[PDB]
Amino acid sequence: GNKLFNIAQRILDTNSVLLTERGDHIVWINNSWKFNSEEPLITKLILSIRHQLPKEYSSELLCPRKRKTVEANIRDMLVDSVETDTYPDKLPFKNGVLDLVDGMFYSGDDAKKYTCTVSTGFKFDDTKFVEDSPEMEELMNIINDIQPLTDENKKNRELYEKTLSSCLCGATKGCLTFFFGETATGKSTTKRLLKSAIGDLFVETGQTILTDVLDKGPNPFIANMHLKRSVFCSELPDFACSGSKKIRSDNIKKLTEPCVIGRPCFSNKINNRNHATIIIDTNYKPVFDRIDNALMRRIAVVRFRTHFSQPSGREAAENNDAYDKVKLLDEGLDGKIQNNRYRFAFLYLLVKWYKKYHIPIMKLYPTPEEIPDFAFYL
Amino acid sequence: GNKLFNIAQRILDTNSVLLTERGDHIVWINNSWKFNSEEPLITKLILSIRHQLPKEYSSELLCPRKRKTVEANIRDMLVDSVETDTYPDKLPFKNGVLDLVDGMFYSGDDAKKYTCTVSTGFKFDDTKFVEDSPEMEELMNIINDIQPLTDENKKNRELYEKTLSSCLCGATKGCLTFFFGETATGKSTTKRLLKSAIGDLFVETFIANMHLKRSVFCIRSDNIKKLTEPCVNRNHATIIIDTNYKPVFDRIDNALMRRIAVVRFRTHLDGKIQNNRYRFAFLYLLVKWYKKYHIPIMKLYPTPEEIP
Amino acid sequence: GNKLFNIAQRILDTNSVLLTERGDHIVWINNSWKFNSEEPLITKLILSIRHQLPKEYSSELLCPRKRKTVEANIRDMLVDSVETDTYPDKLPFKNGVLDLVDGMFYSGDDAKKYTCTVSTGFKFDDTKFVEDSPEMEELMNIINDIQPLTDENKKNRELYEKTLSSCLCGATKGCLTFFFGETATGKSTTKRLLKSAIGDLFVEFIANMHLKRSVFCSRSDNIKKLTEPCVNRNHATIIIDLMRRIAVVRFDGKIQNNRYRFAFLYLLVKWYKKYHIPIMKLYP
Amino acid sequence: GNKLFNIAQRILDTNSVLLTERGDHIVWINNSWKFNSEEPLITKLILSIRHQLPKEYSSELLCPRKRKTVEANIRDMLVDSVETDTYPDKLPFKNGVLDLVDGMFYSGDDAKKYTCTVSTGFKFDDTKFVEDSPEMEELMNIINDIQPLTDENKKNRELYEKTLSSCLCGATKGCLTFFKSTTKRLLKSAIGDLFVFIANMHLKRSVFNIKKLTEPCRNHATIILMRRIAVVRDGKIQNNRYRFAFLYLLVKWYKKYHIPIMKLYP
Amino acid sequence: DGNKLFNIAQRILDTNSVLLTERGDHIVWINNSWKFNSEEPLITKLILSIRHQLPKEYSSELLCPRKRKTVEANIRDMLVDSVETDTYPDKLPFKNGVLDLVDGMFYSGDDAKKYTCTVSTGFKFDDTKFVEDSPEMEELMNIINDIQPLTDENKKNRELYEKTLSSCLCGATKGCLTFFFGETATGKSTTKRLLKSAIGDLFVFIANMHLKRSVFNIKKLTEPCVNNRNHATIIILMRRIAVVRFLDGKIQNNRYRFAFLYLLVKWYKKYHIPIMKLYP
Amino acid sequence: DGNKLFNIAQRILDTNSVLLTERGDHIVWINNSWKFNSEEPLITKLILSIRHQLPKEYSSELLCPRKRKTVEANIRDMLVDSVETDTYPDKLPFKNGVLDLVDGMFYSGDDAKKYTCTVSTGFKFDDTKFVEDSPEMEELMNIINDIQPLTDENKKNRELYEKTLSSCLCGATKGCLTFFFGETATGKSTTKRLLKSAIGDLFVETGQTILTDVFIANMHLKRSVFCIRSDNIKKLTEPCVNRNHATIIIDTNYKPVFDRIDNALMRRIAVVRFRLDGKIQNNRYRFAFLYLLVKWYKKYHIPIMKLYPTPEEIPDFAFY
Repeated sequence: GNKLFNIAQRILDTNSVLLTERGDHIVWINNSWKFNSEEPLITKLILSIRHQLPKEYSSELLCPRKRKTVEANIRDMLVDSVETDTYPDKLPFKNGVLDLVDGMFYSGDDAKKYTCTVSTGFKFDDTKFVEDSPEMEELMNIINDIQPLTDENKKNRELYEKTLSSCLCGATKGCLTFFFGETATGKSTTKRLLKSAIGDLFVETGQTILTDVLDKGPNPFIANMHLKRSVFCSELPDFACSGSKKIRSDNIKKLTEPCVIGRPCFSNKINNRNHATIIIDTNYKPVFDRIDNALMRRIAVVRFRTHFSQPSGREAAENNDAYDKVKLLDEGLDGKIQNNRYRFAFLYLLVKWYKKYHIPIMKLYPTPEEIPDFAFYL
Repeated sequence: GNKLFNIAQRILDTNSVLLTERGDHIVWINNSWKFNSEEPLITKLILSIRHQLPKEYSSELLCPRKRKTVEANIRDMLVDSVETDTYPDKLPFKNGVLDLVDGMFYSGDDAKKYTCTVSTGFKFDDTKFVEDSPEMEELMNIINDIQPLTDENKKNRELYEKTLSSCLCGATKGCLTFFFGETATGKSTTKRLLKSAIGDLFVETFIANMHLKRSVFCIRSDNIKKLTEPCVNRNHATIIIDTNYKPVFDRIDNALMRRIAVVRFRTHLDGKIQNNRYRFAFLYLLVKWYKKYHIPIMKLYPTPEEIP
Repeated sequence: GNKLFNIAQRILDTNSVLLTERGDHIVWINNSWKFNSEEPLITKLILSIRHQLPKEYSSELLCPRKRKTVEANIRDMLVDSVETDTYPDKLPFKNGVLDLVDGMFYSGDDAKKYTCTVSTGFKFDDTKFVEDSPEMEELMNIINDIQPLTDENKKNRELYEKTLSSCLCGATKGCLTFFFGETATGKSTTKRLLKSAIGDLFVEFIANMHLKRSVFCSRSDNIKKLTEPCVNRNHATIIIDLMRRIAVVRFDGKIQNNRYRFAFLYLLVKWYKKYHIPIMKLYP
Repeated sequence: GNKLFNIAQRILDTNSVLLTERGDHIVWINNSWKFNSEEPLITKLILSIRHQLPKEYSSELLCPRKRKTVEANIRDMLVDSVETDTYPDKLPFKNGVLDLVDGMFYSGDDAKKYTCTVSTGFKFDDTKFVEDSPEMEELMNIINDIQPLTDENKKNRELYEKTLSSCLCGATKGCLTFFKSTTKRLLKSAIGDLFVFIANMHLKRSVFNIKKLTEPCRNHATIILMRRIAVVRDGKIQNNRYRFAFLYLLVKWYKKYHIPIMKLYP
Repeated sequence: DGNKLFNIAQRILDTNSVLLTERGDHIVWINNSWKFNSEEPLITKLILSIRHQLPKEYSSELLCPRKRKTVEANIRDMLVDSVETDTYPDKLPFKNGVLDLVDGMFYSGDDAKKYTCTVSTGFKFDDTKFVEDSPEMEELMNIINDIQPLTDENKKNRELYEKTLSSCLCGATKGCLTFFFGETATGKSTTKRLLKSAIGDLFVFIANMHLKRSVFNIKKLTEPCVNNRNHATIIILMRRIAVVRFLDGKIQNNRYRFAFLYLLVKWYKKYHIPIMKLYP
Repeated sequence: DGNKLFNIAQRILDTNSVLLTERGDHIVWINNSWKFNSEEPLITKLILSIRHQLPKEYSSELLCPRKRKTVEANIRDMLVDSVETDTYPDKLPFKNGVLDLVDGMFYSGDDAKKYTCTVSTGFKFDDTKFVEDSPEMEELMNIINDIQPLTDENKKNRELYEKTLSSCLCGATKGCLTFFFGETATGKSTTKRLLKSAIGDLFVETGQTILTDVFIANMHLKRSVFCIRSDNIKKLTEPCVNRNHATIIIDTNYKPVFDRIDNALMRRIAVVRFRLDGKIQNNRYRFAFLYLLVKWYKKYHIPIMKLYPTPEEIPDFAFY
């Protein structure tokens, strides 16, 4: 046959081009599963892959019109589509895919079989993934104080560990773990450590999602939710005042199934995989809209009881209600978080939590006994 | 005559490409009737069918400029349109078509005379479609407790049976069946089983996506009129709605009460359902109900006597 | 001259392609005047007509690029436009055109001079167009019981006859005949009978109403606008279930089986040929 | 030079293609100034004019690709535009132009210098344009009994006559004469499509807010502050029985009232 | 050497006949007018119409439409930077040239090219009717005198109306909303008709007012750029309002068009030589 | 060896004249400016213009318009990754180069090429009018003194006004909604016109519709916007809305009233207090004002740049 068909066969045997059910080809350049709808980037792959075909097959993929022939041949040999982001226990970094079951990191060609589209945004190295480092203790002390390692603070410790660890897995989690506690207790600190550790797979949302109906109109926070592995719901308003809505029971139902029932911007097909770990940051008594016996199996809560106070107002925090210990916040601590000093240390700690709590199976168990709003059905 | 016309004639002789009234050519690839509007995939069929033509004809369907010529020849020989999805008593699965009258499953070419466009989405296998498998009681328990087979609950039981079994037949059904009863009774569970059983032929609420969807899960006196005709986007839906309160209408007339049906729920696992454990068991149960209640003629009889 | 111009001239000499005032070419394929705006189906006709040209002319309408040169020539040789649907007393069936003045049926080429665009949708056959047939009496009894044939019910019967016969002719009729009466008295069954009889020329509303021959509706300005030759030509017979524009009349499983479809066709043709031979007109 | 430029020059030398201010090239086919915007019809003219060029030039205006080269040349040689519909005293028929000053009808090429785009829609013939005919009095008596020829009914008679006669001239007239259906039908039969709302209105000579309808800009209609308003107090018609007789009467009214200057006094 | 189709493009560009505008549309110079077309760039018309100037071998090949689009592409790939149109304010563009106001010399032809003026009055210009002495200039002077008396009482009003009319020729942005108070049938309509006959096309709603120099909310109409440049003198916060206080068929025949134009040019060159302005 | 057109494309690539942006358009380097267009990729203009640098045999064939599209396609198939633009916040782009706010050095030509700046002021720059001493300098700072008296009482207002005015040059996201409380005919319009003259194209005039409704496409990379819903306050603070490099300025005359007031909104509002035009349009004080702004920036924003809200003066809240 012609050379321009053998070339399109060989480029297809490397499985560099794949077809998705959404109708868009995904190519593999610069060690990343890239895809674009505005411009099909198959000719870029055909040009870049020529350093692997034999001499005569490489000395001819230089004319721009012998590359569109090859692209046209390729587009006529991809009949069946394949699905993306199937492996849930993989963390995609800008230069590879990191395993969770044993911590091995695959980089380059090896990190290709796991068809992962989204990425964290930053690179990876083993120089800061070390078990022992000064930063290891510089976060061990903060973790110990942010959640005391006492027998009274034992259930909360393990529940908080599980909730933070479930932020790396790429699967659907049915739970809306709550973050009960006052301000200056550590909610913002954890919110920034988590963002530094996971990067792009983290979206800070408002209270609009929990008090609206997700059926009509543009749905940006259902659109950009696509394949995100974390959603944070801080700045929650007060419920005792008038005009503040309640926690919509239907919304909780729509955030616990392995494919959220929503539509993209001006689209019709329903395919928006929900992998987020919806974490709600609270300050007051959370009151729901309508309570039924099939709802408490989707709600869990943890409590923070360590007050951070500068000497400006330190002497007025030791006499508070829900605090076992009162600590101080460092001046450059937040800037140190923005400096990504402990990004890899926090990543390592999360990996250890994952391989200590989620090796056999993954599950989040609701804890409705702590929350006393129900108070009627138990 | 040139060879690129003989190739087009031979490709047309296999009845692989068809023209529809909507103006889009449907092709038959990988044992499925596919069709696309943004890009007509006739060239994919032309390339994939080259293994059936003789040697000289096959050795030239490799140039992308000699395949667009064959596509242009094919498009100039399809003058008359062909209607699709005519058989109402068929269930299209991702790898064939299942008959409901007799239960035989056709896979591959034999499932080709039925031009079925939509499909359930998932595959089909006879291993889990067996009559005898311990899941029979494991589903019959819930089916019995949701609707006891007592003499008091006899009309409601059979009416709900007919309403659920009608979800498989892909025709036009005039009925607005309701789910009167209290919450936490099991209606959500039945919705879960139904979604797991029929799959893609099920939407949750909108006139574009209703295209030959065989079941819709959800008062204007005209909307019911607009949802009870052979053509509203063909209408194959079984529009079924859950209610918790005493239903009321806008205006009531004698020519409307023959379009309303009601079931009563009075009988106050989910993760297991999401595992589709009873998917094939529920499919077999629905097939049995359909072949017990809808063999000669398929129809839905409204009951306006119960609704006050 | 070149061969591809002689071929275009011969194709034009058969009067197969016509240009309409709307700007869309109409072609004659499969005994039907087809036309499409999103895609011009002239090359389909060029390919199909190749059996009539001589050997050398036929053996080269097989290249897709030589069937576009011929189409480009044809599109340049059509200068003046023609109007369609000029005959009002013709019924276009999916396989021909039926005359109303005498009832003799044209199938094939002979039903080509009358440029008919729309069609009834279904086929036609004279086997069920017979005079003596059970279905004829099994429908005659319904016609009698719906409208009694009494001296008291004399004017009403003939007015209903004229109103029903008026739905066949393809012209603009000035009338808005009403169907006053109680429910379940005969309006719905007659509506179903007419729908089964005439087919797609029947809509139960300015775009799809174009060229339709019957509209049912089961503002004086609206009456004024719906009485003119061009409101999208208007050929319908508006029936609803300034005085000189309004008329009134005073009043199931087998029907969609079309048991009496051809019987109803014969009945309507008989009424038309007994009531509208010299001139068709509906007096309010 | 090449042949495809000489052919374009010769086609241009016949003044068959013209460029208008609206941006569309009007062409002259079948004794009619046709123009289209969706599909420019210049290739039709190039094909239909080949019977006038010499043998060798004509023998090559048959390839569709050689008829687009000539059109490309022609579109590039047409630099300056020409204004259409300037003569107001000419009435265009589907097969020519009728003059109002003396009644002579020009057919074919003679009706080419007057660049008339719109048309009445129906053909013209002198057989029914005869002064003496049964239809002449069959319509004259209708004219008498719709407007009596009495001394009291004399001023209003001539106002009505002049208002009807102003409908033929293709100029701008600022007047809103206030009115009968028989006259409307007769006028619609007489002038055809030039009788009818800002698109199809263009260059219409008859329509059945004060200032917007009394200005030069095009408006050629006859609408039917105190110096702009005036007041004036079946099946055979659709058979076009008196169409040409009414046209003759209207033309006589024109070249008896509006010979030197055409004007409407409120 | 290089191909002929690049030398031809270079020669055509050397004549400064094609220019690029900030709006993204090329403007060409044909028939002594700066034409421009956006739906279809008319560079090929200029390329064909200019072939009489190049040498014989170059000229004998701008006859193939395929060779007149290679030259057009080359020209489009050699114009990098844009140019600004309608810069000179003291000019009047007539259908056959540009007329200067500070000295009265009329430029027609190639000499009237450096002033990139797009809009035009729409009518031709001649010097036969532009003579100082003629029956028409008194036939208009008496009308001017009776419309506005030349008395000491009506002197300030006369001068204000004078500056108002003389400002209509300048091609710049003028901040003023001069009023025309008075009774009807006194001369306002007559003056409007004379101005329409004098300036024609430049006399007329934010698109059609582009570069218009006359027209028959205060802040937006007294600023240089409303991109639609505004050069009109509006004719119907206190430092922006002024006021003045108070045969047709012959005017429609443009009997006094050139007499009015001569009047206006002397009018301007007597009131707006050093710097033009309008004092409210 | 391979075809000449691929070698030409590679050589044009090695000079780093074409760059691919994340928005999907290619920016090109012509006439000492990063030009980019969407309706027509202007890479062929660059291919024709750069031909003076390639060898003789390579330059003798970038004349056919069909050979400048092969090279364009080759170039488009070798730009795989994207490069971000307008990264340096302490740079002022002028029509003929870039100016460094750190020390006042001006780069003209290729040296102002590493800082990929797409937007520009629109007017040329000359060091002749950038002189420290000039009559216009006094004719300007006298107006500067009378608009804001140099007294101890009017000290905080003076420095806040200077900081707000100097922030107009920094190319970063400024989180603040500084108000301009004062009467009319006090000099506020003079300040607006002076800013427009000084920065030129990096300045827009918005209406009050934005502040009262739930004008964004053209707001991209503008360094100054001139003009109450609470949501819009956070909508104009985050880094990206279309990047947001503007310092939003609101003109008011009366007592401002907010829609819904909370404790987290006071940290986004500042305030300044106010207590020849043809010359401004003449752009006489353009460079004097530019020098004053650069001096203020060099005096107040050396290590970092930040805007501190001052809700103590504004009496609307008055409860928390």
